[PDB]
Amino acid sequence: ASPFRLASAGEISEVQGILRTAGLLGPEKRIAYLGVLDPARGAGSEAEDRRFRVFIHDVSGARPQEVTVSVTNGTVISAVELDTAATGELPVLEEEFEVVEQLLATDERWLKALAARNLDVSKVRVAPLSAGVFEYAEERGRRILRGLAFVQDFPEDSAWAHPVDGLVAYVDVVSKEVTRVIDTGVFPVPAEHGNYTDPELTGPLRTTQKPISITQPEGPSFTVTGGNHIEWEKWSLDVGFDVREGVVLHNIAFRDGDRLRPIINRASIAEMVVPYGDPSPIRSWQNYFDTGEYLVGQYANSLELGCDCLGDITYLSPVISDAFGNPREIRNGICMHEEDWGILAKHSDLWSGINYTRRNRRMVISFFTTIGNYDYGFYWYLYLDGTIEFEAKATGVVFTSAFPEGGSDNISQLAPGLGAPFHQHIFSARLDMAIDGFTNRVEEEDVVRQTMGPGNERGNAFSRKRTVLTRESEAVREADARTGRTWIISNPESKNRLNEPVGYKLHAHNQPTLLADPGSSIARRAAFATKDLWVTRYADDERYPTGDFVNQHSGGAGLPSYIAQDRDIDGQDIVVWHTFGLTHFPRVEDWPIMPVDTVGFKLRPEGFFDRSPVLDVPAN
Amino acid sequence: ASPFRLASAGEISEVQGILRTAGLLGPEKRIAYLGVLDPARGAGSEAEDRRFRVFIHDVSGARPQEVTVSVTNGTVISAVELDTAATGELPVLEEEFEVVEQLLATDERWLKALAARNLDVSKVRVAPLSAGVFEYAEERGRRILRGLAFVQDFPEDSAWAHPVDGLVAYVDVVSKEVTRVIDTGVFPVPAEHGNYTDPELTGPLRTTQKPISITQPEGPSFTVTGGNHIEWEKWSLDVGFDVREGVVLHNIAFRDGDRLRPIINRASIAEMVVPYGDPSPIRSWQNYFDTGEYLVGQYANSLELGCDCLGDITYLSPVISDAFGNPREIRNGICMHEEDWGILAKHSDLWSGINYTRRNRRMVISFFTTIGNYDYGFYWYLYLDGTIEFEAKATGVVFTSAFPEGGSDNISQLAPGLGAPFHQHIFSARLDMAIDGFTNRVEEEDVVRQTMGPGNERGNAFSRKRTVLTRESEAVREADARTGRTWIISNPESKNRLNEPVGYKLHAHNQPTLLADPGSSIARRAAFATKDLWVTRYADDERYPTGDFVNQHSGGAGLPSYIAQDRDIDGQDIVVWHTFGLTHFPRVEDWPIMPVDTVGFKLRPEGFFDRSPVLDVPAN
Ligand SMILES: [Cu+2]
Ligand SMILES: [Cu+2]
Ligand code: NA
Ligand code: NA
Repeated sequence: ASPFRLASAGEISEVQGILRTAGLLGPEKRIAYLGVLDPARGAGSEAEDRRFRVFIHDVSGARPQEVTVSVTNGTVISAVELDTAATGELPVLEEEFEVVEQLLATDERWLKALAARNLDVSKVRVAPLSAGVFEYAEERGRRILRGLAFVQDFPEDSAWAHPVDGLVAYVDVVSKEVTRVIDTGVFPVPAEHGNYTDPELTGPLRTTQKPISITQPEGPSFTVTGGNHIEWEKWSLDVGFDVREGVVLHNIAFRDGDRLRPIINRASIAEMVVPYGDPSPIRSWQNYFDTGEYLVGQYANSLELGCDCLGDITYLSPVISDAFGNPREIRNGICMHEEDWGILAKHSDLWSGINYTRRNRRMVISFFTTIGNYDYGFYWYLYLDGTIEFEAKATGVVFTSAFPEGGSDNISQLAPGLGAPFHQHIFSARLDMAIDGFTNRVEEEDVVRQTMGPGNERGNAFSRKRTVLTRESEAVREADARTGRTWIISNPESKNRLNEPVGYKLHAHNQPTLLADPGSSIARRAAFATKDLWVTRYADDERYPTGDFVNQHSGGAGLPSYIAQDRDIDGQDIVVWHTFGLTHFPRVEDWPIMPVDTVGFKLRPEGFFDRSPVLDVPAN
Repeated sequence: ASPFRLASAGEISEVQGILRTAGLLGPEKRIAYLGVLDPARGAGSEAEDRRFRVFIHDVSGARPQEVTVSVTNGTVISAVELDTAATGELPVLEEEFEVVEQLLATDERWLKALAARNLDVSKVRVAPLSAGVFEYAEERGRRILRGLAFVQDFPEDSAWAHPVDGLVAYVDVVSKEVTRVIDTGVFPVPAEHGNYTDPELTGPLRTTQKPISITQPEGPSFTVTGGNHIEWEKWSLDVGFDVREGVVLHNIAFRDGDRLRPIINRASIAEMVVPYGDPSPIRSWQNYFDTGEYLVGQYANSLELGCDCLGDITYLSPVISDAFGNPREIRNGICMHEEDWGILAKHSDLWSGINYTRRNRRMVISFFTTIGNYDYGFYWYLYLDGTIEFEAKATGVVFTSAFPEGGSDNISQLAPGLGAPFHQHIFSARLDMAIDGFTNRVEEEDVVRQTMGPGNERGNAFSRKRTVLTRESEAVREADARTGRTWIISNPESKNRLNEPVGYKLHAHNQPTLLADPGSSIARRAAFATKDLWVTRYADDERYPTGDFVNQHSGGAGLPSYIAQDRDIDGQDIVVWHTFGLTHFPRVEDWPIMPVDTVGFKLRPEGFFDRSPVLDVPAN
């Protein structure tokens, strides 16, 4: 019944049928993206209309299309031909990944480079990586992938332990031609294996860990209705899934007494970029847009009970489309459970004699994706006290290179001859805010130090200041950890009982933003990553901080173009875009498989409630 | 057996007997501090010699003494008379706190002030607070507490809801004299109650929370031997307890194959200061040194199973001395347990076909203390992957004032007429480092941005730089979150298999440091709090960043005086002092009892191991 329900297999089958009969899904066609559209802004919107947006690739070389279809009515709403030299290429297709290694295997330049290194071509794996936009004029308007080589000594070997440095190839995956093979010189291929299940490397497994049993004898405290609507400890929300963004949270609201109060209309990780900082021409082009170029939802893992998700787990199994429009279920792709979270509030009062302790809990919604060597967990947390938090967990295998004999300023050494280039992992959270409704504004809050003097004779005073961001041209902000900078999203038309506007405070981790030179290709294409906070006026078609078609787009799309409209954001329907990331100088302990590291952000109530919202939590 | 064992009731009783026999503990004497001294440097040294340090107060006004006793040999090692106007007063005695309200109840100036406000003296509670050092020359050499008043409407009422603003009194607790009563004018006493167990305020309690059961069917994975020696998942350490510092961790080491490798010799929270930022003369003197002035271990809570500590809990019950030298047990004062901690490492490899997931866990050592309205939890965590982390949890009831009718730049409004002054909670962690032994150095690591140009033609490269801190005069450092600044503690004489020095990296939260004007009394007394990181050469008598005697002590002791020695710290026995804290602008949601907020730091291995140290964790 809900317009925010997960897409079903039947809906995807109907989209396939509509496209086929319209002549848009012949045998040369591939679906590169398919997803449901959110309802347009309408508090009186009643008529059910489920619409899907589709990107259609053509393997014969014809122009791709963007298509919108109504599943409810069985109609094509619009279909537009794309000029990819102008607006960007379509996301990378899973089936194009295999093409790179196969094409190189019969290319004479590639074979000569391998023969010089005495490598068997049947043992050489090629990582197919996005191309970006650099100096090669012949690439404009063509779908290019670049390939880096790794040796697999046997079928179960970790090829990441054996990079083939000094070699890179560029491939046109539509015309199926190898455009360039660059061989800058022979580097020894690192010889140690990195097989983390080999007993020779692990040694004897520990026998010291005793079980931790986490159970809910009465079942969980949350309810799931209509497939994806969650109610838990005054929270209300809908859990969506999109093949590009992954888990999306809709309609986050909090039931305060008799009233359901909105907080966030839509929360997602709208882009994720992994830029590499090695100036070698073998890798200086390397930048993954995992969300925009690869689509993180389509590589979501099936999560196994007792290993990936521990406790009383409720699973969702989202459905996506394959390249031909058939539905594909991601079994157990989303874990939902509640977790104990220590002490919530505690006080032992001498004067009253009352001893008071209460425990905290959080609701966890998570999924895990795998893109080549890296694995990322995406965690959303809801706490009893109104806090909302996101956490990304990075693990997997680090991307490797040779370690040059005379050291390096841009690569760390992991093992003899084995390097790991410096890189970042930078996320963009898109928060379509709805603090008590859609009339919102953002204030920047800094600590203010005060000088000893009149009115501050002991030199102890300190204060704070708030600056309203009133237009998009002034809403591109930088962190300042030294002054305790945070941002408050408030509703100027909704006051608490003290006659102050209700609000929520965003607490950032204040990690470094994009390090690349401001003139670089990556700084132009990932402009969102150069600043910590952006605020835009809501618009239906401003979905991603990098634009709709990220692959091989020349730059400037997304947030810089949106902000240029300079719209009023002072008491309006606004969107907060928060950049946050990890700067990774790999350490020896990251090899041969990396222990999890984390980064995130949180939002806490700031005068949203009239007092603590957890006074009604029992002692239990 | 072990020289690091917890003090026993018998040892404390024996110290009492030795002091009495020596003529140092007659009826006029009180023990203000008693604690065990750590062994001096020297592997083995005196086979068994348990020494105790005692601060002895005299209620008749005679000079106090610092005494060191050998309980093993039954001897006083040294006893020195203290000149407190020079070197500082002893810590506040529990029995002195109750003196203040009783003395004020018979003072005509106090009674006149309450009569002007129509307040019944029998309902007025007085919070007795440390005095600091300000402009009052008569206080030099005297033990002073300052009192702020709160109304308690009935015996179970939360007095914190009803501050009596405009009124403060100063009390000499030895001579039992009220030195000054200051009345700057009548403020309305806020009338709303703050009784968080009153059903009128809580509403009906939630019935929605289903139980979470955490059990360990085979018991915990750690062993406790010798009373306080812990072995867990390759970690080895001793859990100490000191009445001033609270939980102290000794001899933190990691079993790497056959070798027990030291990491940290001694870790503690060696001071904590809570400065208030309200320039009202009623509160502009207000600064708590909870560790140095009050002694946080003295006020440790007894922790209740299932409420405070959940799971399979092992308790320690440390013994402290009362003011007369009798042993007092803090029953269940320390909780120890292991916790599941999510995914440790995970990778699904396309080329090898191997899917791999492992789970993390942490060992938790915690205690909670209550000082007046505030309650603080101290948590130490050890993780499977070698990470060490500390977390402070702040809760309790915020300190209140009137909210002035025209508003305030230094006070938040919590309820009608009720304010909460701005303040900070700042901690100093003292880490006596021993990375693979005692020859250590500290490097400051910054990210380095690189300009597009020759050798970086695409403008993507970035790097890092490390700067060795070689002498104490250059080892007073500030955070820089924008450049990703961290500090590495390494052993230049112990190399990993890649011939790089082993190390650990300190990751700070980069919160603001002390905000007070640098000329203020609090900036001089809490100089440690003005900088994020200090490194000193180890010395036996350099224990606290504020010196031995903090109460009513001006500047002149502590870290600024230690650093002046300008000792060599490049490959020497060194101590890291890290300042970290919360800046608290109270919100409505903090009232009437505050949900937990947190701050901390962590240390992660940085080439300490030759590869990931958790390859031998089983799948389960
Ligand atoms: Cu990384
Ligand atoms: Cu506070
Ligand atoms: Na909005
Ligand atoms: Na040391």
